[PDB]
Amino acid sequence: QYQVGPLLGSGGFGSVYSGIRVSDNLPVAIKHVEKDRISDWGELTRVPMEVVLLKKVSSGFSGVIRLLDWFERPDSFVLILERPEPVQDLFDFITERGALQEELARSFFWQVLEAVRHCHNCGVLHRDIKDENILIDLNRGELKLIDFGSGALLKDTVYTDFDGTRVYSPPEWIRYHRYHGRSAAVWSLGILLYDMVCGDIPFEHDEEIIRGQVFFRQRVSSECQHLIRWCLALRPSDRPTFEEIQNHPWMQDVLLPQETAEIHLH
Ligand SMILES: O=C1N/C(=N/c2ccccc2Cl)S/C1=C\c1ccc(O)c([N+](=O)[O-])c1
Repeated sequence: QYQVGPLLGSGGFGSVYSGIRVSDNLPVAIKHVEKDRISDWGELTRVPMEVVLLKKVSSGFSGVIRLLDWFERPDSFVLILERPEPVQDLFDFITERGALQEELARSFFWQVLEAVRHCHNCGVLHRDIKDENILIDLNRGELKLIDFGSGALLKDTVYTDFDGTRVYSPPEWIRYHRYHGRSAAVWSLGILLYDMVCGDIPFEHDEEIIRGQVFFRQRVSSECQHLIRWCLALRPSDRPTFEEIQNHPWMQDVLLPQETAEIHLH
């Protein structure tokens, strides 16, 4: 069914390879996850939650990665995922190009917000929003959310489990090992937006996160700084909602994805 290509990445959430669907030469990604590292299971048969979550967000909307198929092996699960070509993740993009212009960051952040709003609307919490988990369709200027391997079903009660990225985690998790989905998601969005406009994350140590003092190492507008400091409110209830973020003055007059490519990506 699939012609396997080179390894696109390896880590805690498995190994991911480049692939070709022999049927129509469709570009795909082949993700392998060891069953022994899957703590969360669900159904709709017994599959990892990642498969469950991915099928809930599966749609015609292109802000979230698409699950094409999956397979069960004796000791692993194999995910066949959408693969844009060419593509580059936000981490490598910022790593090679540095801090993004606010016009480009606005377009990107907007697309991320629309994707996470989609997940939440579908009952899914991603729980690992970051530059590494965002793909860029370089031709269409469209962003895609990837890696749902640390995500859970969205709920209104407290989460006592977390296995996402620590430097993107909120101060309520660091201290109390407790967080609520939406507020915690907004925090990671604040970390992400800072990362976009400054070229790196604001906090590296637990002590910095608890304190939540944001220092700008780059020239950033007052409105962007405001939105960032707002998302990074210590008290979760002082954090904006997704509506309040997208009605923020800095989020005004966003570029269409195709405009974003012709100006910034070509
Ligand atoms: O849903 C997903 N979870 C992922 N996790 C990983 C992320 C980094 C390294 C290894 C793994 Cl398994 S990758 C992934 C989807 C992708 C789909 C297409 C694609 O080109 C890529 N990519 O380039 O890494 C990734």
